[PDB]
Amino acid sequence: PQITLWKRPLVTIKIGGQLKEALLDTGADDTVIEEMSLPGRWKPKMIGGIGGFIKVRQYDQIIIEIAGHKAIGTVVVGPTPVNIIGRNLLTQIGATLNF
Amino acid sequence: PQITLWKRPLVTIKIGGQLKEALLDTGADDTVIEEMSLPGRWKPKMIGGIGGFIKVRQYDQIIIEIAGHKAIGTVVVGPTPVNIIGRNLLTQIGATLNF
Ligand SMILES: COc1ccc(S(=O)(=O)N(C[C@H]2CCC(=O)N2)C[C@@H](O)[C@H](Cc2ccccc2)NC(=O)O[C@@H]2C[C@@H]3CCO[C@@H]3C2)cc1
Ligand SMILES: [Cl-]
Ligand SMILES: [Cl-]
Ligand SMILES: [Cl-]
Ligand code: NA
Ligand code: NA
Repeated sequence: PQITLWKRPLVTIKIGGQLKEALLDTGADDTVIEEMSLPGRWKPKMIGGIGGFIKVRQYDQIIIEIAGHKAIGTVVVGPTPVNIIGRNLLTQIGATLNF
Repeated sequence: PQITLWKRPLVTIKIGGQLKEALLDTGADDTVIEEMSLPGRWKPKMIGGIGGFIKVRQYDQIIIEIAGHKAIGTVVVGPTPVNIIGRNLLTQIGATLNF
């Protein structure tokens, strides 16, 4: 699709068999997901957003569908206003910005 | 242009007579610029994201040249770690996300 930006670019994602809403976020390096159960081991990461740094749990090689497009990659779990799909997965689904 | 997302989508902007680097950010409702003076009236606001909230000054009817494209709208100014072009101005330059 071609997504205009008059409204927030919210899509449905599927992770762990569950559908969730997420924001397509070109200003995010990383994909940040609200607290949920994911398989496997995690490693620590600090991410710096608009209000400061926070600790998140980094899970690698997680299967995730984004607006019907398949991705497998890193997700970080921690406190976020909304699930955000960042560039690490936007590149997997072939997203570009165009003007 | 078509901008891929392998790297942060940074562009040069001109605001208040000043050149700056800013992120084209589909996950940002508002355009957020680091501390600078702008003409006219303002009013305070809080904006929030990962790590919490910051206090900003909201200025309305500000013109910004974004990668050569002029756009007018509200700009908020405060202690952001990065300059952000949000959806309120991305729409005006006809930016879309495509995949
Ligand atoms: C009301 O207007 C706004 C409100 C908040 C923001 S935000 O900068 O907090 N943010 C909002 C996103 C995240 C939460 C949400 O609902 N939408 C814009 C983001 O693009 C932000 C933009 C951003 C803010 C501060 C630093 C760098 C980028 N990036 C971000 O938080 O990315 C996180 C932090 C990590 C650094 C970059 O990637 C990592 C993942 C911008 C305008
Ligand atoms: Cl990844
Ligand atoms: Cl506006
Ligand atoms: Cl349009
Ligand atoms: Na867990
Ligand atoms: Na004004």
